This record gives sequence, C-alpha cells and structure tokens, in this order.
Amino acid sequence: KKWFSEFSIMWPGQAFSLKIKKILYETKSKYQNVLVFESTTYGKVLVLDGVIQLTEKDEFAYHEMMTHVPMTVSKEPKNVLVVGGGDGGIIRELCKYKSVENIDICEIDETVIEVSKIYFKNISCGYEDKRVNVFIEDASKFLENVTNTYDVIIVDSSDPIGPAETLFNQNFYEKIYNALKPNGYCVAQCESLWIHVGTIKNMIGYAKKLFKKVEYANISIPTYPCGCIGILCCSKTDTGLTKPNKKLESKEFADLKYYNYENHSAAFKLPAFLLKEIENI
Amino acid sequence: KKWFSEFSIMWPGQAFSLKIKKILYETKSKYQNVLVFESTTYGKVLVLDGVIQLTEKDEFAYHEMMTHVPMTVSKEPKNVLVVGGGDGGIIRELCKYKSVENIDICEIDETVIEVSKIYFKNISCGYEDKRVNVFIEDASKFLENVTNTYDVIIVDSSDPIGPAETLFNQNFYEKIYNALKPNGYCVAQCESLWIHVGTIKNMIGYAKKLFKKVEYANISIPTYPCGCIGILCCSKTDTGLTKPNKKLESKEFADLKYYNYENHSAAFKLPAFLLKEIENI
Repeated sequence: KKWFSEFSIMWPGQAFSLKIKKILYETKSKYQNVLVFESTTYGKVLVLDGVIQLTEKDEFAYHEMMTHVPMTVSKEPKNVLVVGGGDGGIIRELCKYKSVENIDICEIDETVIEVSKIYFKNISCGYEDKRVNVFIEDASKFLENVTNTYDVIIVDSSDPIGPAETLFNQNFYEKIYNALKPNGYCVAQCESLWIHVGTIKNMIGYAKKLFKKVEYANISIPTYPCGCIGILCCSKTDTGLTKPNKKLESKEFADLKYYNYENHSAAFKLPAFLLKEIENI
Repeated sequence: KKWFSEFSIMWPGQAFSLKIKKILYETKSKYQNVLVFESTTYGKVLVLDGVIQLTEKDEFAYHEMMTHVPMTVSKEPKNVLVVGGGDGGIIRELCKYKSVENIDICEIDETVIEVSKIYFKNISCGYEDKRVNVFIEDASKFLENVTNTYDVIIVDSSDPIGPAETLFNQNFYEKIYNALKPNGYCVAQCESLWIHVGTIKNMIGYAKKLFKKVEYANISIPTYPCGCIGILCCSKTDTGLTKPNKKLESKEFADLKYYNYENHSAAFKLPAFLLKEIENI
C-alpha cells in the first residue's frame, strides 16, 4: 500500500516513485544505507542511500550499453576491470565474451555484493564464473596498486554524493589512463543530459586532458532520474567508441534485450543543446 | 512547499513529482481538469486531468521531433493539420517553415488554447501567425468534414484515457489516410516503449492496414512517464520517414534545441526488445 520515493539535492524539485509490494531487506553497511524491495510493477529494486541503483525491469538497458559498447570496439579484450558495480550486472554481460580471460571488480562495499548474490540472482550470476576476481576496496587505492593493465575499464560508478564522490576528479582519470593498455578503453557512468550539463562538461574536461578521444553517449532507462543516463567514453586511439568492430552473433548474445549493432552508434547522437554545450572544451 | 504528483492507471506502480513553486490557474472545462503551476526547476507546467502535457524546460524535445521529422521529409508541404495540440508547440515549430501556406489545428477544448495563450506565451506565439486557423471540435468530426487534403498531419494526441480515447482506433486512421495527399505523411503521439508495447503493437497494426510504411521513433523527454515517448510514423510511399531530405539552415531554425539532421534518423534506432515485439505485425 505504500510508495518508495527518490529525492536528492542532485535533482531538486523532482522525484520518481515506485509502489512497494513488499520490503525485502534493509541495513546500514559500513558505507551506506541499503534497501531491497519488490515493486508492484518493476520487479525487485535495489536502493543505496535512497538512490535507485537498479530494478529488474530495466537494468538490462544500462548494463548492456555500458558493457557492449566498449567490448565490441576493443579488438580482443583479455583483461577487464569493473570499478564499483557490486550488483554484478556489468560482470554478467562481460562473461558472455568467451575470449575474456580475466575480470577484476573493485567494489568498496561487500554488503552490496552479498545482498545482490542473495536477492538478485539473475543479475549477480556472473560471480560464479572462474574468471571473476573480487577486490573489496577503494577504487583509488586499487588503481594505485594494481600491477596489471587492462584492455577495458568500466566505471560503474554510483552518484557523486556518497562513496563515489572520489570517482569524479582529475587525479582519478590519470589513474585510469595509467591502468589501461596503450590501446585501451574506459567508459564511465556520467550524469543525465537533462539535469547537470555542468557535470558532464567537467568530466569531459578532465578526460580530454589525458585521452585523445572523449565522446558521450545516452541510454534510455526509466528508473534513473530524467529517464536516461550518460556514458563518458575515453579512448587512447583517435578512432573512439562510436562504431562497433564486431557483431554479437554467438548464442551467448541471443538474449540481449537492448543493445544491438545500430543502436550502439545511435546512442552517440545527442540533442542539439548538448552538442552545443560540449565544445570549446 | 508542496508537490504535484502524476498518477495514472495507464502507468500503475509508478509516479513522477515536481515541486510546486506557485499554483497559477485551475479550472474544470467542458472536457477536463486544467492546472497550470510554476515548478521550482522545470519552469511552468501544464496539467490536464492530472497528466502532465508539457513543461517549459523540456517541451522543445517533443515539439521539435514531432514536427521536424515529418516536415523535413515532405518535399514542399503547403497545407498542414495539427490534431489536438491546443498548447501551440507544434504550431510554433511549423511556422518556422516559410513555405507552408496553411496550418489548420483541430482542438476540442478551447480552454486549453486560451490558457496556453495567457500562461505559455513562448509556446503559443504561433497563434499570431496569419496562416494559422483554429477549429474547436472533435477530431473525428473535423476529419469527416474537411474538404481539403493535407501534406502532413500531426496527431498531437493526448493519452488514450479522456477526450483522446477516440484517437486510438481503426476508423480514425482511415480518416487520416483519406485526409492526406497521395504522398502525404502522418505522425502521431504513440505511448512509451517502456510501459505499453501492447498499445504500440496495436497502433502499428491499425496503421499498416492502410499505410504502406509504418515506422516507430523515440523521443527523450524527462517529464513524460518513463522519460520518453514514441512517434507512430505513417507513410503512403514506401520510402518512409527515417531520413530527412533537407537541412534546416535558415535563420528560423538556428534556435533549435533538440532536433538536428543526425538525431532525426537515430531516433528510429530502437531497443532490441521492441524491434522483436514489432513484427509478425
């Protein structure tokens, strides 16, 4: 009979609500408040510090686009790193690539992983894959200490207010750059084009200081504020990430629900007002 | 201090809210409840029967895509009809085309037009243009009686529950077909791909019974349910509406905020799950 409502100073004057069928789990971890409920129409929902992280109904949009964009552009990715993303959605999509031989994930809050393993089985199933290696720690420290370099890095970031506050600066992007192969790619969750173009501009500024090609793409997802979210795309080659190099025809990919070859590049076709805001950058 | 919340049986278990800065006007017209408020962050907002029709912050997305898609594909449109759309957003975009010589609009609720003329001046300004002719009546009757035929028809429809219930059937689309030139185009507001694919499927079914090319496109707009809304595109030629035939370089179009040449076709690149749902149709 009651409703969950998502408020935040990051999007003042607006809110999105889901009808709660039953509350499944709540706790205060070392790092944040965790809530899991079954919604009446979006299936199960994960909330962190009062911010919706995912729902069963639409998470495939975010996880597919964040993963298959960089992974269909990298020629033969062997070693992939996911920053954040304790829920495992990125990992699930990554395991689909039989040519990947190692997936490292760095998540600061193991509670997120554990909760996901219990309540979101079709999302966290990737954890059962032998290539997957979990590191419970601060992304900044992980990046400073790792000896390996990666073909792809996916910053499945979480909002700038909270634990992911540190994932939104100039020091962080150089660490990413150094952790990548010379032909390596990073994609990062970047805020909605409707809410904070100031943030998007800033992220693109930091990124261009290092990467030779920085592009921005948009994903339609109803349970993120304003119904969409961006992908900050960083490339070491000047070819960038707008055009896939391969088609996903293997039986592993026959279940995809959002991503395909055409909408990969389409996602980079932005509203006129945004294109205008993003140069002289 | 208080909030407007958009509930509906058309999207159960979800709701979108805007913080109200001040309520500007309310009435019960012959046809529906009308509310106009100044929101704290989306500017002024028009509500009909508790459903958000537009806000100043983002209406340009819907009005630009609905208008400039069909109008950049029609070779030399002279006579255009807008069904519904008493707010005048479509009309504003249409007047930008100096080659148009007549714009007919059929709106059943003159209160909508009057309210818009008073509270939404930068949206309803098109009404001051001499080519514009207003008809206060039922779209079905208007379409049955009009002697002229149109190059383009834009069904700026309103949701299936209420006055626009009649704009969602098989009789209505034949009337549209007969009212169009042999090479004429219709575009119609069609529901969100996240909420009702059943409706979208039905609309496409009705349309293909008459039109030789029926395509579907998506618009990102945060203040419609799920943050996007579709355009049902109907063509009499098999060439369809995905590719513009002209660029909007005239000084009339230099102010566009969403539409451009590339995102015209991009908008037709749909999520894999939808493409799959829409055939065997």
